[PDB]
Amino acid sequence: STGSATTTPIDSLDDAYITPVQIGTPAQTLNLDFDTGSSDLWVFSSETTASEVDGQTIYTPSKSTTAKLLSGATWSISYGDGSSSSGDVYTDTVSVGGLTVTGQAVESAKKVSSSFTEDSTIDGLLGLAFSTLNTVSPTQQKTFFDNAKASLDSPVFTADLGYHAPGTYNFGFIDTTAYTGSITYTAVSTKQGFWEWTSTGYAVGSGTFKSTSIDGIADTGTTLLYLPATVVSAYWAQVSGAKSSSSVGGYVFPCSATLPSFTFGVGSARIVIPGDYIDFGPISTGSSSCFGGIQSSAGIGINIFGDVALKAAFVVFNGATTPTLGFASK
Repeated sequence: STGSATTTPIDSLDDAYITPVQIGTPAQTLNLDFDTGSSDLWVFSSETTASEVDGQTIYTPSKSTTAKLLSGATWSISYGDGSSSSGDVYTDTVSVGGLTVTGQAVESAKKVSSSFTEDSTIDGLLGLAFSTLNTVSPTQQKTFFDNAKASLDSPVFTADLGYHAPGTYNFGFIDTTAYTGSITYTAVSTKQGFWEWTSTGYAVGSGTFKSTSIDGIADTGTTLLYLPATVVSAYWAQVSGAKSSSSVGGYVFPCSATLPSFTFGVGSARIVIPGDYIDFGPISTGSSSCFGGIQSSAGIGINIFGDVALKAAFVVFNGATTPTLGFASK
């Protein structure tokens, strides 16, 4: 089997991407944030505290003939941005782009933090990291991909995120028309439960490539590119007037600037992030200070190849017995 679904930016900045997901019988379609940095499929639901719902579409298990309470199971998750959610668990039929999993754990939120409530466009998350990170207790649950894997034509999924445009998540096949040149594969460590890999270096604009190992995670659920302070300083030094602002929470730059590109290495291959992808616009409405899309990972504890990086590539998440990651230009 295979599946193919379009993923759409939630706003004009590509802050996140939503993908329609069919849950239950008859189908309830919710727009979920596919997150290769976590491993829970959770949804706004008929159980979510009413004051914490503001415009989201909810899953109502009582209206699904295939829903079953997973008795005694609870979940609770905290994300890198400080947001969180928790609740109980149903199993139900879940389909993505024509690919169906029966008996998928659907984590029903009883509580969500303010960031989720305030984002009316995201009805929940669909985790695509390794199932070892799944938070369901006392019986850990598998991700949608892990459940689907044995049925897939090939044990892979691909992320093809757009810049200010829709893109695609495919399951079970590699669309050879969706990228240019060849795909370069690189080793993955699953030791922390992430799609963790080591970039071979970077360049700023038209500058020379610096060969240096940068361990980080491929994370579709993180907006920006978070890299070591040395690398980030080297980038922003090439933008007149750019500075790190503790009051704003990162690097800002004059909105009048033209940003240089940023290149990262994948083995001997190179992925170029155009300068425009690094512009996250005014820090507040009408400001002439703009927020940067490359930020320091210092104090996160891990480097994160988030959407800024991933959307510059066609990315293969190879879930074979020995997982790997592939990157191609597009």
